[PDB]
Amino acid sequence: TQLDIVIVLDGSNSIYPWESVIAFLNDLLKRMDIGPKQTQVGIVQYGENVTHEFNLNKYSSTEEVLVAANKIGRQGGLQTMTALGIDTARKEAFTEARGARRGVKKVMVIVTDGESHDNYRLKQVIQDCEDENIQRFSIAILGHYNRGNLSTEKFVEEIKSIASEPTEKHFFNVSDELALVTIVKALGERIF
Repeated sequence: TQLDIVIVLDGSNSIYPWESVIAFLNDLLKRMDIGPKQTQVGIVQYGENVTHEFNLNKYSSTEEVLVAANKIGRQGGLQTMTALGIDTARKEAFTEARGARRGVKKVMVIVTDGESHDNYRLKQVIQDCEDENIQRFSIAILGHYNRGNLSTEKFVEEIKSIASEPTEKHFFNVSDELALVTIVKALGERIF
C-alpha cells in the first residue's frame, strides 16, 4: 500500500535503553513491505535541534532500510523540541526532494518520553499537519517519568493531542521502553 511514513524520534537523554527504541523501530519496520510502489520510510531524530537520519527515497528494500535504522545512535538532548521536530518533518522530510511521493498518504509516527520544551507552538504545528492531511500516530513512553515519581497527567494529554483523530486509535500510552516491542502489532496494522 503506497504510503509515505516519517518517524519523528525524540533523541533526548531520558529514553534510556536506547537499543530498546531501536528494537522497536526494527520490530515495526521488519513488518512493512517498503518500495517506491508501496510504503516508503524516513527517519528524523530531534532534541534541541533536528537531524535527518534518512530520507523517504533513500532506500528501496525493507531489509536495507532495516540495516540503516539499526545503526542510528542516540543524538542526545537536554531539551525536547517536539514542535520543532514535527514541523521540520512536515516541512522537510515530506518534500519531493526528500522522497515524498505525489499524492501518497503522508503518515507520521512520533515517539517521545517527555513534555516538549516547544510545548506552545504545538497547536499551530499540529493544525498545520492536519491541514496537509498527515495522519499522526503518537507513542508516549512514561518510563523516565514513572521512574522519577513524576505526574504524567499533562505529558499524556499533550502527546494524545498530537495524534490524528480518533485519539484512542493513534495514541499509544507505553509504560516503559521495554514495553515498546509489544505495541508493534497494533501500530503496524492501524497504519496500513
